[PDB]
Amino acid sequence: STAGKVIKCKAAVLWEEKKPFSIEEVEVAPPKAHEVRIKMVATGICRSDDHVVSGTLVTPLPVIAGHEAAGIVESIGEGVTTVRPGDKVIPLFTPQCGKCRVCKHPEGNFCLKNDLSMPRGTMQDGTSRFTCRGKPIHHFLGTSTFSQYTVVDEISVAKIDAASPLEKVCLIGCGFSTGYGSAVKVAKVTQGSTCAVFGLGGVGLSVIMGCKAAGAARIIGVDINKDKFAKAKEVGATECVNPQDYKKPIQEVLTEMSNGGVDFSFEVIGRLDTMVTALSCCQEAYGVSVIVGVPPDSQNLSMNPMLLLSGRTWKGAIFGGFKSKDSVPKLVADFMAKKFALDPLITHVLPFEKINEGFDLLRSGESIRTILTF
Amino acid sequence: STAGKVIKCKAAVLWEEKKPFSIEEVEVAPPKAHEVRIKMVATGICRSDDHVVSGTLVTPLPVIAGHEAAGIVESIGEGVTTVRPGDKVIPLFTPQCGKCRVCKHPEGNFCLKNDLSMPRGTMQDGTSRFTCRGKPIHHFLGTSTFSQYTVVDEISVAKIDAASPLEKVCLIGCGFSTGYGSAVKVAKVTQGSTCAVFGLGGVGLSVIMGCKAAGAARIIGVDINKDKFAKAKEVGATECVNPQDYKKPIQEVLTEMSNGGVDFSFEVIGRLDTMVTALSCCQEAYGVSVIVGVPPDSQNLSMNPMLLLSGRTWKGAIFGGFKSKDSVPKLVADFMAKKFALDPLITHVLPFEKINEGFDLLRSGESIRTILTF
Ligand SMILES: [Zn+2]
Ligand SMILES: [Zn+2]
Ligand SMILES: [Zn+2]
Ligand SMILES: [Zn+2]
Repeated sequence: STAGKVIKCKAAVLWEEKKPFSIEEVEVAPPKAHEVRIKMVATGICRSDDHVVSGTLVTPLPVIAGHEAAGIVESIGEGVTTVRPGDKVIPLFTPQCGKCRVCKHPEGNFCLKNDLSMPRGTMQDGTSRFTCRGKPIHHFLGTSTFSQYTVVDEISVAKIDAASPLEKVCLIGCGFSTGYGSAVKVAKVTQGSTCAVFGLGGVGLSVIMGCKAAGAARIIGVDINKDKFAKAKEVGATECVNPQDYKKPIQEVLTEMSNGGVDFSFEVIGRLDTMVTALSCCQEAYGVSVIVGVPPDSQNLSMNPMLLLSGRTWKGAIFGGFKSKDSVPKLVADFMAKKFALDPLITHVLPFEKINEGFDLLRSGESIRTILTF
Repeated sequence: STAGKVIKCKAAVLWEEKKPFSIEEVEVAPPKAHEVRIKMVATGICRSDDHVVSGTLVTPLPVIAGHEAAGIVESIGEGVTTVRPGDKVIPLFTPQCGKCRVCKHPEGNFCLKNDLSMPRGTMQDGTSRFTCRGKPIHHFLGTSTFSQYTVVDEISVAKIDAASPLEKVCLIGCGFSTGYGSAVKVAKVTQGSTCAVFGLGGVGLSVIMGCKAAGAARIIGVDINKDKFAKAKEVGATECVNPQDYKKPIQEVLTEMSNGGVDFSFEVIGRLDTMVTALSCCQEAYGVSVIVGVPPDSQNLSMNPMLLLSGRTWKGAIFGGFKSKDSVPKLVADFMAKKFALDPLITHVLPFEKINEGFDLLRSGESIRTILTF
């Protein structure tokens, strides 16, 4: 029906930095070899999408952003074996080629085919599948989910359970997996341990979820906005701390609370000060601190290497350390097995055409997560 | 014969910062409960001992320094079970009490009974076993090995193989274990991996030894002094790099050499610049960088947390991450089993009374290691 031909549909185009998204009629070309064309069903609004708007995540413009989504396969290009028309799917902003030294490494997941390190804003073949009135439009992280239809490389898509609620599991595309994996995969939280989570937005709640899944005995949420405490406790926080409530530095408060430091700490916020606070507040001999995000325009931080010499470990990761094509279907199956809940993370749902209102919600701090529906 | 009574012997006392060691007649009290009096046989001169002299490692003065040594047990206090008179022993500057949360942790080794974090310069009981003309003299890290006789807490001494050459195995007391463990225990170097070692002094050579023991396929020594290259290759370096030979930054040279980053890097030097270089030069997705030492007066370093967000791990450790009382006898047995050589690390041997000449050798860079013999 549409296979093999151009699809005319709507997409949200960002023509220039620091502008609202423009809803436009675009033409989406059919998939070439080893490409997959997908009809979007739902897409989440992530901070990283806002970083494109601000000019802080530098990627070629004009662009179709969006990287956290789920949809249904409309058609497949020549030689595609891992998905078929009609399959439910989640685009992978961190690809899993299976061939490169990172994909072949037991602990690596940042596949060398990614479009994040040096963004080209294209398909793997160096071209674009999008045009708006004959003007080419860039891809974003090989996903481009702010469109009714997108085309992705086979290495950037994963087949998921056909019974999945796509309006919920789209979170596995970025925010949930990123926080959850940071606990379960990167830190490797252990049973009965004490965890501290700095930032109680959607990613921080996902870290709490992971700490709970791993059986942490204490999970201390830290945030200056006390209206985030209720949800943090719902999803597994055992106590919450507001640093503004105190006369002493937060790392001291946490060190005293945990009888000499936490087992695992997580910095979600992206703030250089809490990155060092989170490191300092873990036990000096065996503590592990994980950086879950860094704003793309971050300056250097200043820290004393003596924090590490005692035996601390400091690490970061993309996409929760998950090998993406392997892990996403497993995470969906975990959701389908009722291992964890996704509803507490969803605070707003809007039709796709209201994408700008959704970004206002993001920017004001009012939403944990907004899902856009097609 | 001497058991139960004061021993008059010689020791090297540091009366004040920035002075030569003074050879003095001291009185060494007999061991109280759970203490061990040891006749020294050999002691190494370590950079950390020099840091006491400079005032950069702050510990109470006057003091008997020295922490890297081997000797024979002269007598034991009440209730001592782990050593007996006549046993060969190595004092442990990082104690292993066996009871604290760190000693009970599978990956911790910086026992909470250490005298490093907040030095008191005493025995565990808050007193000193040393006097010089009735003036009390401080202990150092619960060891104080720059004396013909010392008294240590039972938790700070390990029994070793009775056939051990003490003039060699004293290196297991600090320098060798610190570098070797950093590779084998902290980094956990894997077979066929590529390693980069920044600094080719005694500790760096020990890291190379560990990388070799673990079966690294490539071990790249990095140092601006090219006269250290010969020994680095003898002990396992596959190539050596002098950053002064290059027009481009060293991390780029290493990244290009290792086809996109090393598996493991080690900063030995203690320099804030190479700490960040060593981190940067490991593979961005799965690289591990280990800080093996930090000068005790180090200022803050400046680094971009984006280095970690891709998947790097940064860690440090004391005493090579070894639980000390467990590991030291195993390391001696490994030496007695001819698993590794210690001779390449020993460049100078002097009688104890020539301790000041040995520190001149250390300060000039002329020695890899000097051993002082009694
Ligand atoms: Zn790959
Ligand atoms: Zn995202
Ligand atoms: Zn202990
Ligand atoms: Zn030492």
